Amino acid sequence: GRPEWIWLALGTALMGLGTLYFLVKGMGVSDPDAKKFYAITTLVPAIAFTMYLSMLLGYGLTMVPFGGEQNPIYWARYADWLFTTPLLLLDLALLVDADQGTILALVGADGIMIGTGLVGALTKVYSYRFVWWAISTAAMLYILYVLVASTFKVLRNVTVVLWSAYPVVWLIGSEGAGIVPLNIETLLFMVLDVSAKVGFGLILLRSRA
Amino acid sequence: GRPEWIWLALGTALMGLGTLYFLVKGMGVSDPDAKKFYAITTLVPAIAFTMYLSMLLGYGLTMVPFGGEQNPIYWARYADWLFTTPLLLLDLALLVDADQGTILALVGADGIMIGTGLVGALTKVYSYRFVWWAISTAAMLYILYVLVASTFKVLRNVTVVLWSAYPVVWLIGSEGAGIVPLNIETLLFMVLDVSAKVGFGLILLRSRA
Amino acid sequence: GRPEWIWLALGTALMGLGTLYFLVKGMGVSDPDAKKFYAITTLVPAIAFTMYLSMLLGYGLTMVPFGGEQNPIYWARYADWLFTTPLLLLDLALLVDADQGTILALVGADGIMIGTGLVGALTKVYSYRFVWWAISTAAMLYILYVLVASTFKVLRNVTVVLWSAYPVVWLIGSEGAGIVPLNIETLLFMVLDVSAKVGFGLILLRSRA
Ligand SMILES: *C/C=C(C)/C=C/C=C(C)/C=C/C1=C(C)CCCC1(C)C
Ligand SMILES: *C/C=C(C)/C=C/C=C(C)/C=C/C1=C(C)CCCC1(C)C
Ligand SMILES: *C/C=C(C)/C=C/C=C(C)/C=C/C1=C(C)CCCC1(C)C
Repeated sequence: GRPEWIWLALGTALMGLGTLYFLVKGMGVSDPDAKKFYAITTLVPAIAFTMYLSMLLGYGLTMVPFGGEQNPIYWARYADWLFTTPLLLLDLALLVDADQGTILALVGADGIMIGTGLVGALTKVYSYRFVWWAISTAAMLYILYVLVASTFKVLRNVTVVLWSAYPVVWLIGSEGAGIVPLNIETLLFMVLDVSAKVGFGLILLRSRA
Repeated sequence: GRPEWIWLALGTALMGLGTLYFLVKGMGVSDPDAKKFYAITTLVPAIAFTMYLSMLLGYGLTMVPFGGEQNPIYWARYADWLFTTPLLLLDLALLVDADQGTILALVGADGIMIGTGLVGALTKVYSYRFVWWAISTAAMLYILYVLVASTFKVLRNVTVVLWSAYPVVWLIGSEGAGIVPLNIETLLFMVLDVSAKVGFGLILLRSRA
Repeated sequence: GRPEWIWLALGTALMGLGTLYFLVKGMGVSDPDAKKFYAITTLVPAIAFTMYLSMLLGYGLTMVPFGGEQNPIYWARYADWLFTTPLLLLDLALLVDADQGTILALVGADGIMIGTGLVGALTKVYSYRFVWWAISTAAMLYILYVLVASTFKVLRNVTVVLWSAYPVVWLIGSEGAGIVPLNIETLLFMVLDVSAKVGFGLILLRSRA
């Protein structure tokens, strides 16, 4: 029915497959710390899966009215990003043994970043959508700012490159500028999410970090 | 007005009475740890009380449309379950001195379980309600999976038997199959909640755990 | 358009200015603990800023119907209070090195307090609004109940006097009794918020606590 349904079904299946591979490999962990990284890495695609399923089936999509049109917004992404992004940041934070001040700041910065994105996504006044997009980007640069060693650096670097693509997709997407159709927007985000999560997941859990 | 109002008023009063008994008995605690268990055990019926009051009075109930009918759904239960279930799991987790990996996994598993229940409760497509019910049940079996010693075992066992009744109520309830009228569904859930919370509460706080 | 817009623009700017002053002064912190207090103190006006911006522009305001009228409610305040109040309580809690039982209880008490305020704010049955206001006040007295030493005492005392003004504003405001117009209500709350946050912020971060 919806042309981006295939990307949605394809994200759901891939988040589904990542959760499981990780649940199974996670059996044989006595290490308190590896338990921490295994819990986080698996939870991320797990919550991700559920939200991809929500979007795939009509739940997780609304028509936000702006520009003289009702616009299809997939709100369910922010409900996923709300929990997964702080946890990915928790893997990195934990990985390099960061302090409370930093992890909290990182996680707090994360909250407002995804928190302003939702508002930008839901704002009925076209112009303002971009004001909120801006506050979100600034929170991101703060996180990228604040952001064993070898595997951390490779992960810190994967994070940086992948996350920075999100605001651009939002900006050019059907969410911002409206030049990129929802299709490829759902496709691009599906590629970002399975990498930032499953790719990130593998790199990490497969490592000796 | 609503026939299950009595169960709602009866749940509110009982959650009300459990919160208080616990607040008062909680006075005389110097123990850092007993403080932890006292804070959790009291918070649970406390948040519970507020949500029973919300449902009792019209707030906390919506008409979800499916099956060619508008259906009365008590969304307020998921707003309560969202916070109380992870805390009950926190009593057990803390009780047996579980690791970060486990408690997080438990709490993360909990979130999606109640998180998928809400979506199942709110899904307008009858068929899908059960797809989400299924993902929720699987998260539960994961928790029951992962799930001093004497009092833990009695508590672990109370949890297991009580929580497993919830999906069945949802499934046969006015939320799922629609064979059990809302009345007895509100009644059964009122009995599950006052046990999983007040009963659990007593067993625990009354113990030497 | 809205007469309280100036208070909203004036709160946004002031929360904006507090966040920044704190972000900049927060550069030169090697102390794990000062990092904790710097992360919290800055996050508070930061989340505050975003919610003042939300209210300033139409997002963050709804017409709740009661009394035979549709009433302008600024729901966005509860979305801010939800996160900032537990963090202000975290500064104090951390400041005096409180236990897990206490901080959790404090934070849990906080949640229901702001959590009942939102419901009171959203209740369509005029009479009930006050029932929920009451449960919220009781949670507050519980927090004020539970509530280096010199700077803690000055902060504990600032908290107490400022927070106690909130329920009265709500009660006499356009949210409760409806005797105080939204204008001065937005003005009074703007003064409470910039003090409880920026004032509190300065007192604390400027100190040797
Ligand atoms: C698994 C998903 C991840 C890591 C998602 C990350 C999303 C972002 C970093 C989004 C950022 C945005 C902005 C900076 C501006 C507003 C729009 C957003 C939410 C797309
Ligand atoms: C105090 C309340 C407690 C402990 C409530 C527990 C509720 C559950 C374990 C619910 C489980 C459900 C499913 C497994 C499937 C979807 C429907 C639910 C939410 C009833
Ligand atoms: C930065 C904001 C702060 C510290 C806000 C605090 C707000 C309160 C303490 C509000 C309390 C309320 C009641 C006790 C009853 C219901 C209405 C409220 C939410 C205004």
